[PDB]
Amino acid sequence: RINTVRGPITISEAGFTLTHEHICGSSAGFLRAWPEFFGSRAALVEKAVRGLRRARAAGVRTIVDVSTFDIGRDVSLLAEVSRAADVHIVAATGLWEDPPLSMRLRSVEELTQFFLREIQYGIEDTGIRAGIIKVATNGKATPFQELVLRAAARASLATGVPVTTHTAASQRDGEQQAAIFESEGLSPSRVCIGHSDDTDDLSYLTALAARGYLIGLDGIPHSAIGLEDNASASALLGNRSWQTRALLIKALIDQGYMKQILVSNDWLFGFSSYVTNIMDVMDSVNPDGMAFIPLRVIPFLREKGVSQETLAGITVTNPARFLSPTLRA
Amino acid sequence: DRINTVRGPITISEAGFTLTHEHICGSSAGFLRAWPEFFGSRAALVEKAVRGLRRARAAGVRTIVDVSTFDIGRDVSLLAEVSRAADVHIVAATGLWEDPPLSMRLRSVEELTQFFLREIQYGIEDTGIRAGIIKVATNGKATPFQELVLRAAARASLATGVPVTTHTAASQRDGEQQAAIFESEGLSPSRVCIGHSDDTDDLSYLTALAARGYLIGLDGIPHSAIGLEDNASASALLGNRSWQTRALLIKALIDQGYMKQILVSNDWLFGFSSYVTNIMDVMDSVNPDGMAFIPLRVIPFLREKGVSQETLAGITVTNPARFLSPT
Ligand SMILES: [Zn+2]
Ligand SMILES: [Zn+2]
Ligand SMILES: [Zn+2]
Ligand SMILES: [Zn+2]
Ligand SMILES: [Zn+2]
Repeated sequence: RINTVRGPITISEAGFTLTHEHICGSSAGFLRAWPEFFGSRAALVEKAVRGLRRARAAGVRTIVDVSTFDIGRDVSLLAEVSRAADVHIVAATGLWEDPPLSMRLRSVEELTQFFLREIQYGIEDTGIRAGIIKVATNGKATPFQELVLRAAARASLATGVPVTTHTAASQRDGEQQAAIFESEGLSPSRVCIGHSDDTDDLSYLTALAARGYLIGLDGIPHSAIGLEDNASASALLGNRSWQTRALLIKALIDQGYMKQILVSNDWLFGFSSYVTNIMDVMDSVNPDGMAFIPLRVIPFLREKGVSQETLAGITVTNPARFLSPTLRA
Repeated sequence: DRINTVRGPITISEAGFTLTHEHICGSSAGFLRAWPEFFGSRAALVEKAVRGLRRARAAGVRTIVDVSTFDIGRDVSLLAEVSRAADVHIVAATGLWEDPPLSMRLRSVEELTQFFLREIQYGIEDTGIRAGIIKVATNGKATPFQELVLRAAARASLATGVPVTTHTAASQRDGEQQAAIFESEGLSPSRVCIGHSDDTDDLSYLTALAARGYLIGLDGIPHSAIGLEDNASASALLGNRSWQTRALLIKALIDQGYMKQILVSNDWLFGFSSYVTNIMDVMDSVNPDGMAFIPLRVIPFLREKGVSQETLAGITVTNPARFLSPT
């Protein structure tokens, strides 16, 4: 079994799983302190329920919400939307790139305890346990990010839960990350190196994949084509097309790495940790939201000659093996 | 007529002896809820703070102003609980301090104004508890975002009458830049307390600010790492000036004619996660009296220097009431 925001589910009930998504990309405490930023808490809920229902109609059964503490994860929000949409949501622990002082001053042992708490005991006072550990680098790891990476490995080794990562793909961050994880004795098959579709460097991806890493091609609909006059949207989403990102999926399949691929949208229904209009801009580019993978990417790859079975492997089996907790150390 | 507290509105006269710069818990947004075991447990933090506030109350404190912002991890439901159980009024704060997350740092002056106004006029989170003060911060020259926060604070104060209180690097004379920015928004100096002003010995800095009508926050009196010289992290944070040195600035400002503009406090806390792990224990080892330090230690030390009880009642009762009463 895998832990979700509504309790444990069996591996087979996870079905078509999006491995890197967010209900709401925010900051710790922010959604409760200033819900009017999002219209209201009720408006965000409804928005997210409609978006998940759209993904569900397109075949999605589970999403992994990789929002950490410092992404302003609100597991009570996740539970409410999961119940109303009847889509499974796996919650995350870990730290992303905006830790407050109370986190940044912590030792590797302290961070370890924090992640274990969220995995073994629960998040806040909800009883909801995390099913994945999320970490981040944006180039060379800061000394604090290193501690975060080792604490994550240590927590993964003790619990069986997988690790997923945020990278600056163009800086090949995956290489440093792997080296740190391997230094802690963590198996590559329990690690997804994320935002790997942000780069066209196939030889970086294939080398990681040959090592047993999972390759997170998780931002397929991220693109500022048509929004070139909007510098903030362009900076965030990139000027590479969704088609270009999607052809990475095909390229890895073609080089023999199907079993190392994970795909997602990296979408959200609210977004406060960037410029004020950004969610509206993103919505105008990709109204399908989280349904983009099933409605757009799958048809595109099928007509390129990727089989239905290969795609079910990537979207159902590959996530099931990743999320299934392995034996404790 | 009325000051907002975590238990609702009170009249001015109910405030009594007020500590104007305190914290129940120095932390970070969301942290107390996500990792209460950092503090032993939520229950232990509660019990610690209630005992500490009861001790201050027995020493004569009737109100504290908890200047913990959102990014100090202010938990108003915690403030409410400890206030109720210690029968000490607590005034809560809006504003922002030096550790805003991205969701705050990306906001415009207009957005931030709307946030501070919400916490004052509507309530904090979903609790209906309204802030009675706005807290801001610089540590030397203001960053561009800190300039926005200063301006939004002035605008929020101008709309509501609630006062503004500040964190400074006093030795970089931050109060001058803070004052410059506030006055460019049309804020009256009498609505502003320039805090951590006991961190400097430059009396001419303080008296020039006080001569323009600013309140002077001598708010860290018991902060001292005297006897803790082998502890780099405590020394860096608490400094090596004695409490008596800090308290003597209270007297120096009385002697210079500024008794009506002095605000005194401990800047104490009952939990502390936003620094090194041991720090609350280290701080408790040097000031076991906690928030009772002003009434039990500073008041008698000033009385023996020849400060009258009348002057002390003015500083600890009259000044905070005039400062907190909305205009
Ligand atoms: Zn990311
Ligand atoms: Zn993401
Ligand atoms: Zn195929
Ligand atoms: Zn301060
Ligand atoms: Zn303080």
